[PDB]
Amino acid sequence: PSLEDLLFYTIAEGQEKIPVHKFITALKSTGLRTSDPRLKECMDMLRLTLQTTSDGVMLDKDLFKKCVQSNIVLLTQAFRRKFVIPDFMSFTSHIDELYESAKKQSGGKVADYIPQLAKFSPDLWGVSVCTADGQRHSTGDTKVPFCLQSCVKPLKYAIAVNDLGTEYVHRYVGKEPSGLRFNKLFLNEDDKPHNPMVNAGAIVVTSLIKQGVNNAEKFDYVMQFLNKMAGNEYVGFSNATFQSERESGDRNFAIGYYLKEKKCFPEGTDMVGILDFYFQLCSIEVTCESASVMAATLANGGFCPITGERVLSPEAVRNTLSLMHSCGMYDFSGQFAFHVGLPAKSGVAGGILLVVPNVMGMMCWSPPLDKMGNSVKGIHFCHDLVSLCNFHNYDNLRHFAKKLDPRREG
Amino acid sequence: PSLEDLLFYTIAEGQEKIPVHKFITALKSTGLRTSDPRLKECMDMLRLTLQTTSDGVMLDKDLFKKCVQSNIVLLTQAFRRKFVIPDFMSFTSHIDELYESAKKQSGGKVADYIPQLAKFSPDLWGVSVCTADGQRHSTGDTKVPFCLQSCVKPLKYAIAVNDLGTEYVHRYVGKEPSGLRFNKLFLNEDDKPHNPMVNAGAIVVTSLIKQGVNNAEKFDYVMQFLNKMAGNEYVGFSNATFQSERESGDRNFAIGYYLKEKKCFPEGTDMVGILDFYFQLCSIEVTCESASVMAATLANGGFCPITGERVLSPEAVRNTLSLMHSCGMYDFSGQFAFHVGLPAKSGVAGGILLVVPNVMGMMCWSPPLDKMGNSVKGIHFCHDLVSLCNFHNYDNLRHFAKKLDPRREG
Amino acid sequence: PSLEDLLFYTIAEGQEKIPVHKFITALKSTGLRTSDPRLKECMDMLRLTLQTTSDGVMLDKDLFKKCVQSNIVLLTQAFRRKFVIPDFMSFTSHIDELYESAKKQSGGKVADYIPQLAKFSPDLWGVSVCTADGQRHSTGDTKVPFCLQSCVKPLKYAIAVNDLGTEYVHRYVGKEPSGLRFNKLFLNEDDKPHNPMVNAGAIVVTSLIKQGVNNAEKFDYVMQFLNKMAGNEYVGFSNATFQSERESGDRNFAIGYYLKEKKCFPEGTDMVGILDFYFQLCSIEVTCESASVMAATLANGGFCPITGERVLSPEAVRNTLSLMHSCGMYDFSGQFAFHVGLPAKSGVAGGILLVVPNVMGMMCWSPPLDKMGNSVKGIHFCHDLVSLCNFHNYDNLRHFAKKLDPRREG
Amino acid sequence: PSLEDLLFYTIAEGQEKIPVHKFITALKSTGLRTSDPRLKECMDMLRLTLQTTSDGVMLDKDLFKKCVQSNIVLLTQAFRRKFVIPDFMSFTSHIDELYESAKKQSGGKVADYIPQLAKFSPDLWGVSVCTADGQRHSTGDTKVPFCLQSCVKPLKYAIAVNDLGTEYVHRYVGKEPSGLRFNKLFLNEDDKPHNPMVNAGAIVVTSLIKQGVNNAEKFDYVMQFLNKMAGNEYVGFSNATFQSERESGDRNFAIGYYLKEKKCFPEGTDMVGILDFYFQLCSIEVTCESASVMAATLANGGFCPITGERVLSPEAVRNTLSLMHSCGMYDFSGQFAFHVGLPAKSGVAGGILLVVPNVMGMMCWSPPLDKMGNSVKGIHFCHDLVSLCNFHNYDNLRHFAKKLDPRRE
Ligand SMILES: Nc1nnc(N2CCC(Oc3nnc(NC(=O)Cc4ccccc4)s3)CC2)s1
Ligand SMILES: Nc1nnc(N2CCC(Oc3nnc(NC(=O)Cc4ccccc4)s3)CC2)s1
Repeated sequence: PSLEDLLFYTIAEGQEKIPVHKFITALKSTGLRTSDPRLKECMDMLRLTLQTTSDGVMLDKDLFKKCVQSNIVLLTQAFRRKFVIPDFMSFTSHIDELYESAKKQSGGKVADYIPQLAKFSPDLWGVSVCTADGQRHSTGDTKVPFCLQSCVKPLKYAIAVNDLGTEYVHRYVGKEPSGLRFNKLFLNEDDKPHNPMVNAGAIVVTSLIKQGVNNAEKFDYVMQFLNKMAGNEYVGFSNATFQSERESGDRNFAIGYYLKEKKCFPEGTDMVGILDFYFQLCSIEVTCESASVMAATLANGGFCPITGERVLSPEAVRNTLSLMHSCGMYDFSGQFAFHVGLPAKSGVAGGILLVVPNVMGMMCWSPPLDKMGNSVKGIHFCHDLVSLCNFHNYDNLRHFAKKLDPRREG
Repeated sequence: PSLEDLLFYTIAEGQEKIPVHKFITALKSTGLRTSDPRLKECMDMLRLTLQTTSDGVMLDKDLFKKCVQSNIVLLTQAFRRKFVIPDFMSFTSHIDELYESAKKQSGGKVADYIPQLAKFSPDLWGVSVCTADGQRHSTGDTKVPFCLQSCVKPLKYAIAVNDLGTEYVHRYVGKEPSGLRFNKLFLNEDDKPHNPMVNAGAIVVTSLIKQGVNNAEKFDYVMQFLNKMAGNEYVGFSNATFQSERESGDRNFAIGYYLKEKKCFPEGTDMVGILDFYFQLCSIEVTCESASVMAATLANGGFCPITGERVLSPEAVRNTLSLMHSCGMYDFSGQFAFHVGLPAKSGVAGGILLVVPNVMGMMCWSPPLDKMGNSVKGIHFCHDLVSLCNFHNYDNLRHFAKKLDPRREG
Repeated sequence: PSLEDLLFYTIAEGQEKIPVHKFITALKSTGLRTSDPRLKECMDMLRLTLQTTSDGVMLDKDLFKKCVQSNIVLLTQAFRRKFVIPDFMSFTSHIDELYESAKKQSGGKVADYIPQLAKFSPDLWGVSVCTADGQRHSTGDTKVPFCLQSCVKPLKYAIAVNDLGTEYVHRYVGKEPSGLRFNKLFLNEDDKPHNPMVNAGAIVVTSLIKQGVNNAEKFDYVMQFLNKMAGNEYVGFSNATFQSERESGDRNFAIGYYLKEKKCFPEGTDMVGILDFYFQLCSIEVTCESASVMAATLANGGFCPITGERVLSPEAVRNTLSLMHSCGMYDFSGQFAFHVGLPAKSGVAGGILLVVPNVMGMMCWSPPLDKMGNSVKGIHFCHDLVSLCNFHNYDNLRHFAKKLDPRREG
Repeated sequence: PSLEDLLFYTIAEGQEKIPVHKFITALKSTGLRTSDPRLKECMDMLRLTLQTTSDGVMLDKDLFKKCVQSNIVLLTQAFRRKFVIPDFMSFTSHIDELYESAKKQSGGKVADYIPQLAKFSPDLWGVSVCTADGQRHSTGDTKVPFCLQSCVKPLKYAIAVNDLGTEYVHRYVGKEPSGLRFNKLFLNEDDKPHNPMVNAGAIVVTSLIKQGVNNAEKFDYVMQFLNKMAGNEYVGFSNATFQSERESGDRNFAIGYYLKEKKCFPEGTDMVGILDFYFQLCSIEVTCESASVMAATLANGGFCPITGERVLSPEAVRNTLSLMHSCGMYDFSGQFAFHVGLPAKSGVAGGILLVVPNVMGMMCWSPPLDKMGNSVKGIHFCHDLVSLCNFHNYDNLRHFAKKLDPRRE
């Protein structure tokens, strides 16, 4: 026996030849994209032989082995239906319907407090999925850059705990939600901001990362870190939204000065620089696709699903998922956790970074917000999704009524 | 082939016939108790044939065949290492280590608010486990009765939603936590109590179950309900603590009138009578073993794991597990959700009702309370337990660092 | 010289005789009512001689002397324009203008929570004046009885401090106002109700008066006390409004139990009896005339203006006038203290008990309330009144712009 | 009759000439200082004739007439015991006892947050009085300069209402006290600061004075105003404490931006410039004497008692006294209003600006603060004073038990 050969006959079909395009679409049906980083050596070997023998590019048992031996373990888990979602093909056709039904929630208002999000059309709407195994699906305007805005907070919280530990980080930031009419206070009674998902705690968390280097290097470190979380997919930066956030951040300076007087930053902090770093981190640009991979990184215990690298310590990813659950969706956090029960974080640009732990990561984007600051179509999508699949954090994996479970077969 | 025959060879060793005790301890090693209701027909036939021929109590292939013939499916998941916890034996010696570790947290104060909770010794400490498949382990004082006190709040919430639906119930009770600065208010900003786990919201929920019958039938309806959740193990009632709870409930009467004034009960409610039914529900008695079966019922999508009947609709168990997470441990709810991340509920008698969804239910019981009203040893046990097992709601089931996973084998 | 001789010539006209009506009309022009208690002996001696000599009916110097001998000190200070308001008659024609200007404020809502306050017509409106010297004026429906409701709180506070002292009384009740979204709390941070002018503190003050006797004796004592304060003018009681206050006082029972749980009553308090005494005290009845005398008792350092008896210790009246200033007009206290600056107290029946210290006491009564619970015309009158006279607590008695000062001559 | 002659015989005492010093101590015994501005023409004429004839300094009837003719109206109310406090001589010996009783309350902590108020010794303590008629008394360390700090807030409130009116001003600042549970918020429920006496409300009121001018003239405008309130007595400015307030006002800058975010300033306001003007107004310095004249100005319906000049409209002085009563002493405002019942304002330098309407104005000064920020000795003095005299806003002027009435004989 041999694994690459047994895999050859699984796809060879009993036939003696594999047309390689038949291999490529058998591959994409896994949901894996041809461009997957864990697959490069095999596509290197495929683009090589698509030149060597332009004569009927069918692969025999020996030549197929010559391309896929290097990636055979991941190719076989893909083809022996061992990924977290075995029938990915049907699942995307449910993701499509959920996308198209949220696509008719035309209500809401595009945040216009800056001219940069004000120029974004209300008709943009994209949903991107990446599972814990790297299966990909996207639908809508999923390659348009937009800023993370307030979706950056868990990402930077993760880095801070990843680099410094839970106990150090939470001397400066609380670990609970305020209370639905305490969105107006900055501090809890330990004179600590309530949690990293609000502007007060975000400004404090920003204060802890890479102390002692300048703001240019600090930003560099976060970009390198956010690069690994998305498996080197698109991470960018909008200078335009940066300047309009620095000229308009009256409430943020208010928070900085309040935090400075009440001695909530670590020793030797330059408060006004931290606010400039903060406005920077909120105009890091993503797409629906790249950011869905970062979301899958947290769904996966801190291991990037399309590269296999350890990017965050499991302690950092649990804390962040805990704190997204409670505090992630403004005054809709409490109701969102009850009805949807998925760690999620929203942003002023209309993004929702969603995690379904041990299944998949996601990013939704439609600019128009509802009156609580959450993307209209984005929020409508996350309801239908939990309505449909037993992904609610406190669903039962065995008895779950008329819901669907994508992690099983028949 | 056929099922009773193949298992026979697994236990037979290739020997003879199986000595009946060798079958029994092989059975108990799964963690099932001989008393399991799903096993009654099989133990009835073994006690019969242990009479039919008293010389030579060993079972050949045909005699074993018709003793386990009726319960063969559950016997096979038991013997084929298919229960949710395969090595129950090693795991229980981990529960014992955790138990003996919390047993040295001698601090705290036994609630003295009535002479009935004061009558409990501080060195009582019991932990009882019930998995979603019915494997059991107990350690410590797990047969001593005590009242649920506030551990009854999610149970009646579940019953209320099970009978009435999410939409009706949450017209009278909110679904979020107060906020560590609203632990003293009764009503949230819609003049609904904040959630079913606070005394105000509990009292409101009590006003909803089985409206229109008298308090005697109402009690019967809730007790019959709790009997199915505990698979008919001990569910009792302390009249003694009841008399002390009704004479000392000034704050509850205080809550009762305020709710009446602001019309938070359903029409035709007898407020002062609803307050008696409430005091009753707080002195229903359990032991650690009986109540751990109640907790496993919620871990199990609403199916009693040791009897198999459906007791609660998945909507009832999800909502209840959502709100135990957020609002379950008094003002320690936030830290508990962050650090332990498991649905749980405490009571002033020293109970902690714990749920690890899709795995097991638990009840920890030591009377001495800490400074927030949560049992000292209970809270220490529930910290160590998540430190040890990847049970924190947001652990990753694939990458979980040096934690143990009892759901996996070698 | 001799005083009664001096006074005869002031009225005598240079003439022989003074006709008896000419004395009476000279008397009422002082503003004193002939029925004044400090005048009884003189009108007694007048009704004596209106029989002795039915044909006169003029008094010579020896006979005028025989009627005014007994009351001469008070009669001349009246006639030598030594009363606090020298030209009382012109002053009453300004009170008439103020009354007639508020009488065109037709808005507001009559409190309907009990059927007894709902039966009062919205077109009832009365203003009654009694100065620190006993000059009286009334305009409108000033002899219609109505309940004090919440106007009773200072009256009983005065009695409590009068009998027990500031230091004892204020172990149970604060001395400050809450804060304008804290109309909803019961206790301040020291577990004391905030001040005697809110229902929580009122109920507690009610617990201090005449401890150790039953509720019938306790009420009797307060009636005897309110009797001296109104100089034996009309104080009555509506059992009707009492019965609807006890059947509808859910918030007060709510407050009663909260206070009992937090141990805010004095030892040996029967909580439920205290609430019954409280409902009684709010259904004491007055008219505009009768109650304005109580207000003058507070305007006069604790001495009843129409009897001269010391009824309250000066400590009792300052405290009460202090707390009426801060806390007297529901959420309108702050606005009322700024713009009107007079110690005042309102009630849900539409009463306003007003004090201009060292000048006069008042009672306004119109049933229709504004949106904060204060009678429309009562509030409109008190604005117009302070607009007109330098009566605002922080007016200057020497430089007061274009305002009128009724205590001066020309 | 003749006004000047009638006085001559009252002090002449049956004699033919009045020794000029005998006139002088009879003058000062009313409590007037010879330095009174309303008396200048009369003292000018006295030292002139004290030169014209260095010959036996006694005054006959016709020469006395020519000295006080110009100021005779004020001299007669002084000598016919018609001032608001007739026996000023006995009363000041009550102020002295009250002073020496507060002087032994050694508790409290001198504010140390800037090295400039930390530079003040805790044993400094001074009480200065000014009546509505100009009678003066001082005792203790009453000529030591110190900054008004938060004692300036009602002064600038008054100036804003005097210049703008109650209604305009209170579109930006509330009129009630927070509530002993709202000492940490900036805004009340209408997104307006609670009242002019808190840092948030003061900062906004500061935003209303003399809009459209630069900060240099704005200061000039406020100073000219404070000079008239003190009758041109000492009003200064500490640059030293100013620089330290600009470096350490993190919480004030915190208030500035929050107010900017919530649109609580008038249009075209430069917030950060307003904050420097604010720190400027908070380190204007007074002595106990000069500022005691400011307090009497508010006691006097807006007329400076020692010059006769109208400085504030009665609308501005009433509002300022209403709000001093309610909101004037940090978290002690409630108890202070109950037990003392007098308009007052404190500052972190150890000042208490006190007003007894229609009687007198005052300034107490001892640096060490109690835990609420109010001078220890000052609060002890203001209690003792009201225990003694029926000045409590709601004492009764007719029946007041064992208290004194200095307005009586
Ligand atoms: N009308 C308005 N809206 N929002 C307003 N703000 C309120 C003041 C803010 O500064 C502070 N915020 N919370 C503070 N509270 C604490 O630190 C201790 C603490 C005590 C009790 C409970 C929770 C914590 S202090 C700025 C924004 S004011
Ligand atoms: N939405 C709603 N409106 N009204 C509601 N109430 C129901 C229950 C409430 O009980 C209490 N009232 N005041 C309390 N305050 C204290 O004990 C001391 C204290 C500590 C710290 C800071 C302030 C004060 S506790 C009464 C009103 S709930």
